[PDB]
Amino acid sequence: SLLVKKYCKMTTEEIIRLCNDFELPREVAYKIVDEYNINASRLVCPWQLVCGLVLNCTFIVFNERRRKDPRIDHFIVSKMCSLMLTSKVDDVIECVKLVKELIIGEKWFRDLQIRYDDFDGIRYDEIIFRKLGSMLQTTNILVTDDQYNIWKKRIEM
DNA sequence: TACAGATTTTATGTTTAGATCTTTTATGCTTGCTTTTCAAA
Repeated sequence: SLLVKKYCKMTTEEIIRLCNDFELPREVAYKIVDEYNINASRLVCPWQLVCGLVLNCTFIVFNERRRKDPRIDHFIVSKMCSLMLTSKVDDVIECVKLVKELIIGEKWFRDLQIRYDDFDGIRYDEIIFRKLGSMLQTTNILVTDDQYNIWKKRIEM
């Protein structure tokens, strides 16, 4: 496993290669890199921070494709369990929920969540009614309209 | 206007809620000293 390794010498190009393995554009990848540099030391296992940062941005950037296909989540989790050479899927979840606590308040994470409309996996137009306690909020009980149209196309083909 | 009755005035007692002030005791900072685990050789 790469999450047990302590005090590793990370070049600046390995993080860009790991970000390009998850199709992150240049701004978010450079922000992950800069987030690594300002906490370069004070670090125990760099791979845990980089892995949590990359997957935390991955669920934000690709949140449109994660609502349509729930398999994408397992798929990306497994690519990660791989690039970290680990067979335990709870270590990756521990990594992302430990990195989320260090990134939940910054300005750039705020800009990313605003621009891709992520807000812990929710649109703003739903989360304002979850926070208000609306009776008329959208319930995850009925199928999505576009998902139902996609299924109707799948049975038409 | 006289008057019985009802209410007000003056006067005091009973009980609870809270304020203030003092005295003794907990506690938080200072500073110097000893032990201990964690980020490099």
